[PDB]
Amino acid sequence: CPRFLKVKNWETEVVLTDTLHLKSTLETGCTEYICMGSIMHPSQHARRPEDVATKDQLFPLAKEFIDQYYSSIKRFGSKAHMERLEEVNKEIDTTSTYQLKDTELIYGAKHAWRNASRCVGRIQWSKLQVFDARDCTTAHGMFNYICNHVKYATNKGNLRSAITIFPQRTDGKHDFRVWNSQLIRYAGYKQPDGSTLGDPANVQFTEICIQQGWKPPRGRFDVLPLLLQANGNDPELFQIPPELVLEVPIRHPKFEWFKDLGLKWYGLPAVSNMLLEIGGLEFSACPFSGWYMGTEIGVRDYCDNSRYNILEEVAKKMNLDMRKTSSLWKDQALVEINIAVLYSFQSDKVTIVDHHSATESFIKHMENEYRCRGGCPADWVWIVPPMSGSITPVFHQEMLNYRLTPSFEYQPDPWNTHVWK
Amino acid sequence: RFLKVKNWETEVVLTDTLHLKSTLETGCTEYICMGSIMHPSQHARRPEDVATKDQLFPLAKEFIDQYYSSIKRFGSKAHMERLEEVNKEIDTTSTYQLKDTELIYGAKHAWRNASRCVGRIQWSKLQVFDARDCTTAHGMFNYICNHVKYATNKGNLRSAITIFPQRTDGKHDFRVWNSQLIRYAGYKQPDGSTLGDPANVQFTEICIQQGWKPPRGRFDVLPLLLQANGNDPELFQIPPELVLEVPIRHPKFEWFKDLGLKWYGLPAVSNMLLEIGGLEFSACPFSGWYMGTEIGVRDYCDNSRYNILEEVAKKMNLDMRKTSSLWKDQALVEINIAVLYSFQSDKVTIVDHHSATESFIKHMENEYRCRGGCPADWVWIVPPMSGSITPVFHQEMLNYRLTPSFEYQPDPWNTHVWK
Ligand code: HEM
Ligand code: HEM
Ligand SMILES: N=C(Nc1ccc2c(ccn2C2CCNCC2)c1)c1cccs1
Ligand SMILES: N=C(Nc1ccc2c(ccn2C2CCNCC2)c1)c1cccs1
Ligand SMILES: C[C@H](O)[C@H](O)[C@H]1CNc2nc(N)[nH]c(=O)c2N1
Ligand SMILES: C[C@H](O)[C@H](O)[C@H]1CNc2nc(N)[nH]c(=O)c2N1
Ligand SMILES: [Zn+2]
Repeated sequence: CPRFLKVKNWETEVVLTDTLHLKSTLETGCTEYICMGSIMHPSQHARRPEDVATKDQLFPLAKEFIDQYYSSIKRFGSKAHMERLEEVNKEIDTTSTYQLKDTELIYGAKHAWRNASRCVGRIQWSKLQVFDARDCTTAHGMFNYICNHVKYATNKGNLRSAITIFPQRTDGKHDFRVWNSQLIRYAGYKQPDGSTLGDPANVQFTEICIQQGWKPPRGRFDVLPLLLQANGNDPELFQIPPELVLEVPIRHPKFEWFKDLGLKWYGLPAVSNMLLEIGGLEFSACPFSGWYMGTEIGVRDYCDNSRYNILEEVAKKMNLDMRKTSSLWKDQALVEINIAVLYSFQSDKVTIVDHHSATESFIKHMENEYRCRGGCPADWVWIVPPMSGSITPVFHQEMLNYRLTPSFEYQPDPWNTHVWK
Repeated sequence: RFLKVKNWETEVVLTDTLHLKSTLETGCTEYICMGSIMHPSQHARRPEDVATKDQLFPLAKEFIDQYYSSIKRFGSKAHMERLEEVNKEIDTTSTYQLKDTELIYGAKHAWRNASRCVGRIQWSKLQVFDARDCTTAHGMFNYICNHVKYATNKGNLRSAITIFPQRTDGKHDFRVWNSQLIRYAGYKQPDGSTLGDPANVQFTEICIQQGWKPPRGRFDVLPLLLQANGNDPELFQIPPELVLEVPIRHPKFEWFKDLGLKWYGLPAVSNMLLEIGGLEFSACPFSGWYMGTEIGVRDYCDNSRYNILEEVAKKMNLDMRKTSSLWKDQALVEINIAVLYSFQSDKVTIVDHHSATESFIKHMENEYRCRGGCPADWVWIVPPMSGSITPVFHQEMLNYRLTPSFEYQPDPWNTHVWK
């Protein structure tokens, strides 16, 4: 690979020079003859519960991370650096794994976020509260840690980014897993007539919860129970205390009828099914939370045809001409729904960011990373917002996408792999 | 290996085998993705990279083979004779000439293979004008006038391409210096701002230096600047009756007409390079019709173009003090309603981004069934507004390079030695 790669911003003519791509250690999925940039889950962005490192695989992955850590604290080559290398190597030799120091765990989690090429929110990466839950042994203990996380991160609406890290993978038969895809999500219920009540995206998981014993209220916005797996055991159900679940009723500054739609959303997005990889170690349960960009709710959750799918009903109440696509009735209603989401979160003093502010901040972050770090991996397909793409600055920004470690990765859904006791 | 692409809205999975036929590079590697880079080295053609006899026969052979495979006569007597005829011609002249059937097939397939074009459901309906006998800029003017008249068709636009003589030694290139046949001038003002289209300031300055008398307005149609056989380019005025324009008005906002906006009906790209069988056609203006967002989102609302969001939101009496009011997004939709309404009212062909992306999904389905795949660049296919409420946003695409193809080339004023 060439030593310097340039990216151009076609609106400002700013040219940035990337050298950090030379440190890439993981594959993207593309080849020299095909680009897979729009594939959602290439196998290179995933981790199966089985590519558990052997001793020999683990040694160089650990050294690479330890070297990167001691380089960051300006102690590369120090006595402490060499002693830590030797301690880790002895641990891998005698136990086939090793334990991160608290300092290294925090560094690793922050950098997995810093390295997440699909995240537009990374200007915040160094402000992450890391909760060490590696002493957890039971699903009840996981519930405790998760409740404390939710309460801390919610902070009565002044949201604070946080991650809780449960024990790392050992032999693959003792995994900790949060079976939920997010800590807070709404149930979906398939009806005998083919319609769906609630959130269609969560129908499969809802059915699992019901099979495990959950009694469903069968409403439109039912918060799902936690389904928590500790030490490879069968998962167990817990209800999050409702006072810990902050929600926002959606209303519109101009349209008084918008509140009659009965819409609401939860304030805290907390992804709970990804895998955190640090120095070859695999943290299969690592729920992390930030705050929302408004389009996540107003465009995707509400307006995707496969989700709540509200464009028609909103357009009807707006008295729009819906008989031709070229009236752009869908586009008009989409904007008004996203106005409503931002207005409702701001009115209730729940942290949220609009897509103009978020992408403008991301450009500033990217430029700083190029200047201070030598680059910033970014996935244009994910960074550009799902509405009004070209009136945001990231649309015009060339980006380079590549995979650095530590990293967040996808992993198979646990019900597809779990061996029931 | 076979590669699968999934639509995450409809769960339709398609299986791509056509990518196995590409030999050109993408710019990506196993360790870096360049999918959002606008002009990687792999989508451009420099004049110095002229082909030699040695490079040209395998490229010619590949193209003849796929042509005769396409008419289901691979290995036939005609196929054998054509390969021998082409071989002798490269040998004795360092190049070869396409048959008329091959030129048409090659131009249609360059369009079919254009991974960034959402309009490709139309690919087999393309009028091909053979201009390979042209020798002078006056001849180029005539061919281009005939193209504009044919394609405009009084508003019932018809896709067309005019193909001028191929590159020989690189010192005798035919070039249209305009980026599109019809574009509006842009002028740097004393106070540092730009009048007209900022995208065309440099080309406008060259026309002025060459003697064009500028009206210094907001929507002045530029003259044609035409280069034949490597000679200095010459200026020509397209006859105004041939230039179809649309004044922009809004169906509800009667004040919108007072913005004084207009656009032209015929998008006609004239600075790309057509590559067929190793031959390079450096002047190949091609035209279709607009998707509304090209004008309403990019031309009018890019900060670096006409940049009208603030004026429109002013007339809409929107609160512009905070971005979270989405005042830009509101004005953006109303501008794009006006563009579509105005073309439709004047019976000028245009497609909205909902209809266009819907047609592209159907096109992909067609191509996967009959051809084994469809190269597509998500970054370009997804429209610049309302992305995820169009079906292509949810469609995984594979991007790969097939030939014949359209490629970028350097602007002629960076290469040209003036005699
Ligand atoms: C602080 C405020 C944050 C904002 C506004 C934000 C914004 C976003 C958005 C809008 C997406 C795309 C989500 C989608 O389309 O489904 C995303 C993706 C992502 N975020 Fe952030 N985020 C924030 C914090 C965080 C934190 C704290 C972490 C982890 C510690 C994180 C890790 C990620 C990852 C890994 C992805 C992409 C997942 C993938 O690779 O597919 N984000 N973010
Ligand atoms: C007939 C109706 C057509 C429609 C609606 C259409 C639509 C579009 C649009 C919206 C773009 C993106 C333009 C931009 O963002 O600047 C595009 C790109 C493109 N179009 Fe089509 N197009 C049509 C016909 C054609 C024809 C007839 C040709 C050539 C014979 C063609 C060749 C191309 C190419 C090569 C590109 C991509 C340029 C690149 O590779 O960077 N299109 N098209
Ligand atoms: N603002 C956010 N939103 C968001 C929502 C869902 C997300 C992500 C990253 C992955 N996911 C899921 C993964 C499964 N597929 C759907 C997307 C980010 C954040 C969540 C956590 C910190 S910030
Ligand atoms: N509907 C169209 N629109 C359009 C506009 C500009 C285009 C293209 C393809 C390349 N260009 C230019 C190339 C220089 N860089 C800016 C884009 C297509 C069409 C033009 C011709 C047939 S259809
Ligand atoms: C097929 C395509 O990759 C897919 O729809 C992607 C597009 N970009 C995205 N971008 C974000 N931020 N989130 C998404 O879920 C998607 N989906
Ligand atoms: C940096 C990025 O590639 C650039 O802004 C692209 C994005 N997608 C695009 N898509 C289309 N159709 N046309 C464009 O000019 C662009 N520009
Ligand atoms: Zn790629």
